[PDB]
Amino acid sequence: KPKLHYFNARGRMESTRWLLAAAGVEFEEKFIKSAEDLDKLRNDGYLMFQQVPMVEIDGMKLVQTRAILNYIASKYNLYGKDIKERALIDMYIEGIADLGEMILLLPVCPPEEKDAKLALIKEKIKNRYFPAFEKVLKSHGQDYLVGNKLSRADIHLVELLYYVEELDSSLISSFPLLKALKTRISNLPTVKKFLQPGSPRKPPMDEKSL
Amino acid sequence: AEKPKLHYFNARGRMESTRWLLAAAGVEFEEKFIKSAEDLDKLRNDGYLMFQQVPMVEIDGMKLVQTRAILNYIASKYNLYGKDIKERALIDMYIEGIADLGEMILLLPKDAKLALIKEKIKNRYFPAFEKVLKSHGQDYLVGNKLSRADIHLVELLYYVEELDSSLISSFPLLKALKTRISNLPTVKKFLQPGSPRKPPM
Repeated sequence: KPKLHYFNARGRMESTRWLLAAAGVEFEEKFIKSAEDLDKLRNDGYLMFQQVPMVEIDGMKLVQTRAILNYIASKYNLYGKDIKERALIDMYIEGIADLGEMILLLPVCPPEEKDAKLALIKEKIKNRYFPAFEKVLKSHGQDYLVGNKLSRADIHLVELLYYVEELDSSLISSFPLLKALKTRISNLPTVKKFLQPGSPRKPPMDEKSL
Repeated sequence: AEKPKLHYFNARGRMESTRWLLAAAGVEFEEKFIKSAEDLDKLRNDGYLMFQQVPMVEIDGMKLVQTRAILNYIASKYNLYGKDIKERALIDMYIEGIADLGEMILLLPKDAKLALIKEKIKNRYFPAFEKVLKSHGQDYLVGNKLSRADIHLVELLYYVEELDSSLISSFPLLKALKTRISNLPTVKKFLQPGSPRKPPM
């Protein structure tokens, strides 16, 4: 059972929780509560770079979000079937991670910059990223982003749709195929269970958790 | 067949890691340099940039954007991405740490930021890779075989030297890796003048 080392928050660990849940993989989380508990991990040599996310899986102590995700995606066959399919997936999810990164860092923006930053996020959502993924879906007409089969690209994108909805439920309104992808993936058995109350899914980051 | 075409600007930027990787693999490539804001807009309106950005690389019938999608495909095609899923995890863990440090350096272009770059090099990143090389005592970071981790790290070793030549001095195995990799024939060519390798900006 994979053991997830982070703090009790979405942060850089949430996308891993989503991906494991969608693959129907149960995991334990060992929450950090203190600088004390983080230094315990560092001193015990558990963090190659002195950083979390860290995941204990299959004998390894994997740090770096993208090392974790790439490994979970291959293990459970959500990475496509060849390196040309992995290149489409990689191009998609790196666009997603670029937008996700902007959203993840909004609350820590300097207060005088937050209005512009959020404005920018919305402009790129509407003009850059959502048209890109809508055009992909319109291009093959299939139910999945790559290979007409479920992959990490669908999981990562739908996860981001939920965060855009939290920011502005109007932004997806002009994108019908993204809408239909959000509902179809949400109603996959493992994803629907993860979205239901009492799962490991984490809330938005309020102030005290901040 | 057609050799890959790199669409970027005439600078290191986010394309240099791809220049190093193709060259160390011994793959010849062309560069179509973006010289104006009008050149970027033509690539957009032609539909060549999924997210309207460069780096973009035309290879094997695709126009791949995002540095990491490009690198992942090239590393796999030319057998520089480990032999199994577990070796990939080690490589990925290593190279993403290198990316984190490379990212700070790439965006320096201050004294406050550079002072922090230097401290994290001496006490976080350089010890981490030295530990990996001491742990197994082999010539390459992963699997006792040249991999993209070695290429990406040694390229960064070069940029750290540009910033402060003393930062490597307490790390002998990083020094040795730098020498061995730089002496591989494809990398030694790429390091010689007149290669696509790009100067500091």
